[PDB]
Amino acid sequence: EMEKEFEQIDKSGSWAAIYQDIRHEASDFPSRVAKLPKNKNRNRYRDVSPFDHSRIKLHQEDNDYINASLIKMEEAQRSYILTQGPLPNTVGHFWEMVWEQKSRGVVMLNRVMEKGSLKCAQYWPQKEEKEMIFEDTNLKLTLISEDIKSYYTVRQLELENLTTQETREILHFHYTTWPDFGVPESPASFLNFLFKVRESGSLSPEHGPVVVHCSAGIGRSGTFCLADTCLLLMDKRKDPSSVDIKKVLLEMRKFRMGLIQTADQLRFSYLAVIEGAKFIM
Ligand SMILES: CNCc1cccc(Cl)c1
Repeated sequence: EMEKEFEQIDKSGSWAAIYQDIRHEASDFPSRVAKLPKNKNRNRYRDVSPFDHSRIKLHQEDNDYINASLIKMEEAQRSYILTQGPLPNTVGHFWEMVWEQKSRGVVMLNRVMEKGSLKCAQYWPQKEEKEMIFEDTNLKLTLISEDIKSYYTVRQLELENLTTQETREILHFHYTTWPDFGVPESPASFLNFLFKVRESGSLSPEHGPVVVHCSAGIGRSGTFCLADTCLLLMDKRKDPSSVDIKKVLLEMRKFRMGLIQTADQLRFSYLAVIEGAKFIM
């Protein structure tokens, strides 16, 4: 059981060591499309690339590339698209992907500015009466409503395909209180946020996969889909303590490199799952 595994690693301070075994065991697949010179300005970080086998393809004949990966967790019946925070030049591609994949929710785990630098383009409207038009992908985005709470904001957005005049409602779940350095002290507000995303229907199989991002789409984004998947597995299995968080992480790393960036994020993931396990129990 992971509660006991937690105490062992914690009392022995072995988090950096566990984390290095995961780094060592992790899959390595080609990412040739990401490294093409025509895609250099579609990547926020030169060392964070989608694998060719799991990459999301845009339906535009010109250049189908976006820094985004489909993570398919077969046993849990959960899919996620993990992507980087959009760049000034990829905001149109981002919304095209949301449209093409029939996503119902976008989960954002960063602030636009952190540590005095921009981590993400402002890719949604700030006011009802000032909609955004993405001329390159022929989409219009309107803010419908905004519910600001202490730890997160939920926004209802309307996405309109200007080509076909179809409209969809998108929910934007913005976790606003992840600290600039390290991880939250307590996983309580992160769990509350994760249960709010679940309650919306955004993670349900009747929609396309949820889009999850932070700045690179590997660290905080990783923690989100690791916690969700592990809790769902502990609710599906005969024996919930058969769920090994290290195994689940390695399965997710087949689909996108580098998920969980630090030993601190790994510790936090255990804590979130343990406490989320305490919940529902
Ligand atoms: C939802 N996962 C928590 C858990 C742990 C152990 C047993 C059950 Cl039914 C659920």
